[PDB]
Amino acid sequence: QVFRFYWLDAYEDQYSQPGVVYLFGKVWIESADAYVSCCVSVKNIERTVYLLPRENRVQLSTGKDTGAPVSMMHVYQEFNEAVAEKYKIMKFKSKKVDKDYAFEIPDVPASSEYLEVRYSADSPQLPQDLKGETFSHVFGTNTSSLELFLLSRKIKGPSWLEIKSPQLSSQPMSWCKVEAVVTRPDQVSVVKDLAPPPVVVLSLSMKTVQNAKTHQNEIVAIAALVHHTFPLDKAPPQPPFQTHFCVLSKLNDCIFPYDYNEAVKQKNANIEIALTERTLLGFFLAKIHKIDPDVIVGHDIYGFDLEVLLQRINSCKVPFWSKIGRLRRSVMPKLGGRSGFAERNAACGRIICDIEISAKELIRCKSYHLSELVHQILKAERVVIPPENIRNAYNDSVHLLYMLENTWIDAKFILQIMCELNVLPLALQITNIAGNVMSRTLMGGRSERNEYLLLHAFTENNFIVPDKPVAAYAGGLVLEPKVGFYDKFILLLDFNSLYPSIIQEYNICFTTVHREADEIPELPHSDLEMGILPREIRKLVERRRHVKQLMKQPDLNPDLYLQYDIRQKALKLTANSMYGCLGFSYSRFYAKPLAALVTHQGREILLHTKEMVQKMNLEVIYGDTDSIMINTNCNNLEEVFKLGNRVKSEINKSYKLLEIDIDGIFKSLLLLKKKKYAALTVEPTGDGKYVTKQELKGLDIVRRDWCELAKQAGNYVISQILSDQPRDSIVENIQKKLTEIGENVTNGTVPITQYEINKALTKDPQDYPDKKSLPHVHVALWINSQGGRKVKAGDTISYVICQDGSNLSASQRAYAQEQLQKQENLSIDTQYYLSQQVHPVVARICEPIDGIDSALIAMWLGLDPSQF
DNA sequence: TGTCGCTAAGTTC
DNA sequence: GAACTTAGC
Ligand SMILES: Nc1nc2c(ncn2[C@H]2C[C@H](O)[C@@H](COP(=O)(O)OP(=O)(O)OP(=O)(O)O)O2)c(=O)[nH]1
Ligand SMILES: [Mg+2]
Repeated sequence: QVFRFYWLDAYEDQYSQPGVVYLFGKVWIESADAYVSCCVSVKNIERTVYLLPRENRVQLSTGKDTGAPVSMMHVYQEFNEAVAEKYKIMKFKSKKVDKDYAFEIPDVPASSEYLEVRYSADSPQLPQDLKGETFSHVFGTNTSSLELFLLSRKIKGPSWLEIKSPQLSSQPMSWCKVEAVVTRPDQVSVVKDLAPPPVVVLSLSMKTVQNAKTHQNEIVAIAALVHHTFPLDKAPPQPPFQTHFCVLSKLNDCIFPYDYNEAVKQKNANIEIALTERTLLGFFLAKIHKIDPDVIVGHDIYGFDLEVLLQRINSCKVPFWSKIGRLRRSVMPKLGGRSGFAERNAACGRIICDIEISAKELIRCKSYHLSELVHQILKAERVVIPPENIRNAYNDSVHLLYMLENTWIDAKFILQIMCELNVLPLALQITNIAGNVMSRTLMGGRSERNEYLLLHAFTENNFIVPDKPVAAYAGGLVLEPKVGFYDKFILLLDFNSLYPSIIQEYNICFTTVHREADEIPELPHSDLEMGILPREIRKLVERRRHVKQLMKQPDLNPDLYLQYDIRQKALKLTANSMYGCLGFSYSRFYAKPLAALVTHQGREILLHTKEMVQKMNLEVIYGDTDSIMINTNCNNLEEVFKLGNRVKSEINKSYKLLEIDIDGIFKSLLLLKKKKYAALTVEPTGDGKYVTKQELKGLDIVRRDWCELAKQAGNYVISQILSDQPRDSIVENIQKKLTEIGENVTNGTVPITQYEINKALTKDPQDYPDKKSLPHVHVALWINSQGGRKVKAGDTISYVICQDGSNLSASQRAYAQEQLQKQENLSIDTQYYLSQQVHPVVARICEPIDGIDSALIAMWLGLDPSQF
């Protein structure tokens, strides 16, 4: 009778069906010897509300306190007579529950005997401010059904659940192959120590042509690659994809080149030719249903792909839209809106993976378009079909098949990108650590995960969580740096996860810090037992430490090393975000005083570490909120390491948990300003041998707002300034290279691609206030003006400053590379590139190096030294 | 409908 | 002296 299934996604509707939460997942079947999708609809998820008894009777807040004691019986009478009749509440169940409270609300006793009252969801809902003559507050009024079913039953992320006495549904309700009905939340439990099962992953790529007359989008080709056993606890499978399906729709106006039949016949029989977008979308929905994917993945799928598909279904009215999800409905969710919540609910029960958001979360790249990601991760070359060609692609069957194959190659690229970053296993692991639903975790953002993590930590520990909600404080300290160049060995010491360590050491928790509703609250007493937040932060720190130690294992494959690095970075970001959510003003657990205390202790620890290092009779040169750089004044490497170990031990002697480590050793240092330096890191190899690797932190060469010309010039200049050659030869080499680049630029030898300057928008092009035409925004608008895929917010736009005789300010002349390559009346701005893009970079780089000053650089570059 | 924190150099108007 | 952006912790 028991029914055991592994759950992935949960969907709820707080209005359509009240007190009903759906759990989608996989279940084992011996007949097919396979896992099949199923949906269990936990019904009768009774709403719960906790009423806080008062200390003494109050005459409806009019006569103030009267001194009459109030007990649980009086509270029950009051709720049964007045509140129940007033709010049209028929049946309710009451009990006394002793719970503790520590959150941002006044006059709520720390540990009190609340009266819990449960009533059916369908009945009306109490109001948040409801106050009677016997109680002063009601908690949990608006707690969503899904949240109650998750926290109460202790489910934390995808896992195996056991159901007692399942009931077959009277009529079909979901599109899955197995349906169960749970009549109460108490019949569902979680089973531990089992292997996660394989899932079905479908990567989709759609090529669309924008309608000329109607100024809208009409899909023309859709390809997808599906794997039926994509694991979630082992390495990605090779080959990544098992099978695929392609569909192509002839344009409403254009016609096939009298050879489409023969071309398709000689190519393959796995491609579906659709006469319209209606048939194409129907075929896509049928294939999705038959495959029943569990993770649909793509690029900008939340933003532009799923929304386009749903809108096209609505416009052409393709029947049975609900198949694009898992549930059965008739009223599509309203489109538009901010983010992709509407698009997410439009395919409920099917996790959605936008590789763009995952890549943003994990890796850092200059641009996030598909081409840049492909060139940066898989190290390939991605062919981009011009938007004009696609409309003209349906003129030769060869080019039609080429377009279809390009879509297929994009799909394969997306799947490989997903595999390499280990998006799915990492997402599942983070979801299990936090406790939220996987579909939300894969959508980015850290506030949700931290909120759910603390929610679990406090629910399992007998606390009452706060109701969902309907420069600020002193932060890090950066030491004043002694700018300049250093040739001896500079030792960089750093602290290990300084903020989580501070939280652990000083018991900075929710249940210990006696706040008072912008001062810094006093530190908690040591004798107090560990709180709720420190325990979770320590668990996360321990997981990160274990991953690091595993990385320390010698003879590890480079790819596995990259995977471990990504996982460790994700865990560090999760700990940092757990700290940060204490400062978010729009957070369930906003605790600004706690974040202020954490930052204040960090500043204190940094200042004390600096004091100790200085008292040790050495020289300090820099530090950013947890790190310190020391001037060794030595040359032998062994002495450097011995001094580092000595100082590390001396510093660590004063902290119970905090750890200081040798962040690095530098052979040559170039410290320009705060948060800007370059150095030659020294990695030992054995027998006293030490290899060198050039590391730049903060320079203008490592930012996407400078031309590649300036990037290469600064790279060479820094390479010289850091080497061991004598100063005179370094200066002469710099002069020769600068003259060479000047001659090349003046003669136009430099290629076009080295001129682009990239900037990322924050809002949409229109929403930007018309404050002049700040280059990127200007160029952005042009891209939107032309008939191509739009450039929405959070997109990298590349522009090149050119000349057209406009005689305007240099900023206003920003243009697009395609425009310049197309227009015959525009040309590159040589003086701009050699004056405001290269010279400032080299001048900042060579500021403390004797022998070079701004005038000399300007002269050597070929610029006129008049205005310099 | 949610969108981790603060700090700081650098460009533009 | 304010905005905007992109690095750094
Ligand atoms: N809220 C928030 N705080 C951060 C973030 N990044 C860094 N911090 C803060 C908290 C960290 O404890 C502190 C120092 O960070 P580090 O870069 O030195 O990393 P960490 O010390 O955790 O590890 P490490 O041993 O130095 O490699 O800066 C972040 O992304 N968000
Ligand atoms: Mg650190």
